[PDB]
Amino acid sequence: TDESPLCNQDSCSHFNGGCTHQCMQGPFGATCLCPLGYQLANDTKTCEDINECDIPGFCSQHCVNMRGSFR
Ligand SMILES: *[C@@H]1O[C@H](CO)[C@@H](O)[C@H](O)[C@H]1NC(C)=O
Ligand SMILES: [Ca+2]
Repeated sequence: TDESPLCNQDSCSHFNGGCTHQCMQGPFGATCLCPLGYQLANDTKTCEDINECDIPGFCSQHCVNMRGSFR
């Protein structure tokens, strides 16, 4: 209750605490926090595009996937 499985990453400054995307820190250290349309990878210091229409029925008909959005 004073710690987490992730601990003592730097604050969101030194190469964003190692994050390659949008980022902040709680008292435990920095993480990425991906914008709308993106997800956190395993590493929690990088973000990946969601394939928003690999999900069946997200688009009623023809779909294309693009970085951070869909058409
Ligand atoms: C990490 O990647 C695997 C696929 O290699 C995925 O199944 C898993 O959900 C990921 N970890 C987390 C915390 O979601
Ligand atoms: Ca996308």
